[PDB]
Amino acid sequence: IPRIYHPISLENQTQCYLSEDAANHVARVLRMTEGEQLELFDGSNHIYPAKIIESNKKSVKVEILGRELADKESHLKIHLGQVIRMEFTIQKSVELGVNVITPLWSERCGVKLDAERMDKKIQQWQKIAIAACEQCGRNIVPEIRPLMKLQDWCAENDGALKLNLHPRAHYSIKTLPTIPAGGVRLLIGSEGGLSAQEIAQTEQQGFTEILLGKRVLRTETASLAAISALQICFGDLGEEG
Repeated sequence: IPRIYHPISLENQTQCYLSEDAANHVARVLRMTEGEQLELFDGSNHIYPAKIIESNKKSVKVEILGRELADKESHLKIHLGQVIRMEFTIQKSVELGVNVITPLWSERCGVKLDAERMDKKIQQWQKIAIAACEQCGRNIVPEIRPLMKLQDWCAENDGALKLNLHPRAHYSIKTLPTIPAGGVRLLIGSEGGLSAQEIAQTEQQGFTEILLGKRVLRTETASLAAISALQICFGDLGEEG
């Protein structure tokens, strides 16, 4: 029943040793034994029905029984730019189908820009994302990118529609006129808001400002609600049976 991520391609493999986190989780946490089934996935959008052939201390060996395409991705591409707890945002954004997450520093965020410190957390956040995919069934694991400043993230250009929340905005997520090939780049800023220079940058970069209701939302809520709103309007959440 349990889904286990594997960090190396399983194409053409008939057996393998699970990763450290998986081996420890399978044999020590869950205390699973020889013969029991697992469902492995390697980030290629395929799943691999498997069985435990060895459940030891420090290692769990499995055999691979097959390889099947199992796409649980949205057709909308969402790239979340999220100003810096973020564990909940990462987990829920992955369940909700986000493809890429870039953690950001901003001028008024309240945290000192620290590249090294952020890099360690991101390692742990990548593991939160892996576990979210094991849980929710996604067979492609989103990337948690290196910490960036908000102004530099805003200047990246990869065909995506740039969005940010602002009370002056006309459009809502529902009334967005155009969703381009490259999907959406959603900026969620911190409680401190944007500096004057960052505002001018969003303007300079052609961001489309959006409303998200009459109530004041905490950061976590605003990101999950906007993601849900994108997915129901232009993604797989709104699709019928």
